[PDB]
Amino acid sequence: MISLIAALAVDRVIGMENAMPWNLPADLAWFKRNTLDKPVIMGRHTWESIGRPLPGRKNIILSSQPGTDDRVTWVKSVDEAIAACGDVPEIMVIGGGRVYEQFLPKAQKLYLTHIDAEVEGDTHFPDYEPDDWESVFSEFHDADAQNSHSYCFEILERR
Ligand SMILES: Nc1nc(=O)c2nc(CNc3ccc(C(=O)N[C@@H](CCC(=O)O)C(=O)O)cc3)cnc2[nH]1
Ligand SMILES: [Ca+2]
Ligand SMILES: [Cl-]
Ligand SMILES: [Cl-]
Ligand SMILES: [Cl-]
Repeated sequence: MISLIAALAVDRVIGMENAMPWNLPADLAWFKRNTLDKPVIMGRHTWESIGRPLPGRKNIILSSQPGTDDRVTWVKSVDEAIAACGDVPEIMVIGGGRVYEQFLPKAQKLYLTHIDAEVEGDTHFPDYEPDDWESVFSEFHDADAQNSHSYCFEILERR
């Protein structure tokens, strides 16, 4: 099964010209909880944003240009990315925009963090149809001493 995991500001904003203007360690802990010991597929801009390989996960970079880091796996097609995951119960697609757009039709599950932030977006999560998805988990949190915005965790399963 292929799953997508993303953090969405209002209007499904996922990326901006520069780093996103929030500080959400609790969302990064949720990201880690749901990706640990699973292969993760990402695009090159997300790879640069993270800075280093994500620990405890097989890091696969989908890109048309050859790779510039030996600590991860570089693939050039969606099918090569999936084959590089081997035989695993769940593949995690972690963005960004174009990578979400390519993997959404194959995905059966979405892990979404909805962030109460009004920002002008550079890239957006795909306009999925909520009629077509079933929320099986939702958990709301206010901003606090460590987290700058209110956020809601959601898991959605393809109806
Ligand atoms: N829910 C969600 N939130 C995100 O911030 C997110 N970010 C990306 C792309 N960007 C990033 C940026 C940083 C890290 C990261 O550093 N994660 C660490 C935990 C952070 C920490 O320990 O300080 C990890 O080990 O997973 C992951 C993805 C893709 N899907 C997401 N999904
Ligand atoms: Ca429900
Ligand atoms: Cl968590
Ligand atoms: Cl990307
Ligand atoms: Cl629902």
